[PDB]
Amino acid sequence: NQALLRILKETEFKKIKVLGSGAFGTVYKGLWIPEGEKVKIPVAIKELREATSANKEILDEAYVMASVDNPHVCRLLGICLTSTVQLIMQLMPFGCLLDYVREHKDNIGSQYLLNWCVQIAKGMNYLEDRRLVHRDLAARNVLVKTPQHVKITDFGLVPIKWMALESILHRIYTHQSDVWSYGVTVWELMTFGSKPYDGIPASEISSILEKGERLPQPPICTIDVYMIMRKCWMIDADSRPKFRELIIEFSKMARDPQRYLVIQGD
Ligand SMILES: *CCC(=O)Nc1cccc(Nc2nc(Nc3ccc(OCCOC)cc3)ncc2F)c1
Ligand SMILES: O=C(Nc1nccs1)[C@@H](c1ccccc1)N1Cc2ccccc2C1=O
Ligand SMILES: [Cl-]
Repeated sequence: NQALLRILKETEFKKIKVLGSGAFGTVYKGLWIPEGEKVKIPVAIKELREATSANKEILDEAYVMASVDNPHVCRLLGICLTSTVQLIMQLMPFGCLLDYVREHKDNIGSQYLLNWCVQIAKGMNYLEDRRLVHRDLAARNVLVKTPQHVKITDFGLVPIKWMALESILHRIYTHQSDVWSYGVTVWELMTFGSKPYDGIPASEISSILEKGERLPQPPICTIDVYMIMRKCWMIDADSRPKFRELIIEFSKMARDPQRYLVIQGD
C-alpha cells in the first residue's frame, strides 16, 4: 500500500519540455531518474498552482490514486512536496483521446472506435469496483498510450455538458451519473470529437434536458449503438446501463464492427 506512491526528491526528476498549461497548473514532459538506479524514464510531470492552505488532503488523495491497478486507468507514480505539489506518472505519448480522434478523423475505423468504448467501460467498471466515482469523465480525460490502448485519468478530482441531470440540479454524483458521462464520451468518439450541444450556453443545458432533448444520433451510428447511448441519458439513474453491461455489449459489437458503425472506407 504505502510503497505504491513514491515520495520523490527534486533530484529524481527533471522537467524538459512543456506539454500544456492552464488554470489547473502546468504539465511537462520530463525524465524520472530514480536514485540508486541507472535509468532515465520519460514521464509526465504536473505542477499544481500553489495552495494557500490543507496539503494533507492532496497527499491523502495521492495515495489513493497510486493504488489503482488496471490497464485502462492511469496510476499516479510519485509526488514531490515543496512549496508546490508536483505529480509524476507515465507519459501517454499520443495525448488525450479527444484531440486524437479530431486529428485522425479520416483514418479511424469502426474497430478502433468500438475497442475504445470497451476499454473506457472497463476502466470505469474498475473504478466502480473500487467505490471510486470519477465525476469528470469526458473524451478529454482519456489518454492514449498507444492507438489501441487508452486509459482514464483525473478521477476523484463545472463540466455541465457531461453531467447527468441529477448532478446539475442536486449535486448528486454516483456510478450511474458516471454512466451518463460515459454516454456523452461515446458520443464524442462517434462524432470524431464534436462539441456536445455546440453553441448552446451551459446555463440552458438543464432546461433542454428537462424538455427531453438529447444529443443527436451520430451519422456513423446504427440504431443499436445509438440506443445504448440513449439509455445512458435516462432521467431515472437506475434505468441506465451498468458499466458491466456496457463492457459486454461493446465487446460483442467489437467482434463485428462493420455491422454497428457505418464509416466510409472501413
Ligand atoms: C484532450 C485534453 C488534453 O489535451 N489533455 C492534456 C494536455 C496536456 C497534458 C496532459 N497530460 C498528459 N499528457 C501526456 N502526453 C501528451 C503528449 C502529447 C501532447 O501534445 C500533443 C500536441 O502537441 C504537439 C500532450 C500530452 N501524458 C500524460 C499526461 F498526464 C493532458
Ligand atoms: O496527477 C495527475 N495527472 C498528471 N498528469 C501528468 C503528471 S501527473 C492526476 C491523476 C493522475 C492519475 C490518476 C488520477 C489523477 N492527479 C493526481 C492528484 C493528487 C492530488 C491532487 C491533484 C491530483 C491530480 O491532478
Ligand atoms: Cl473542445
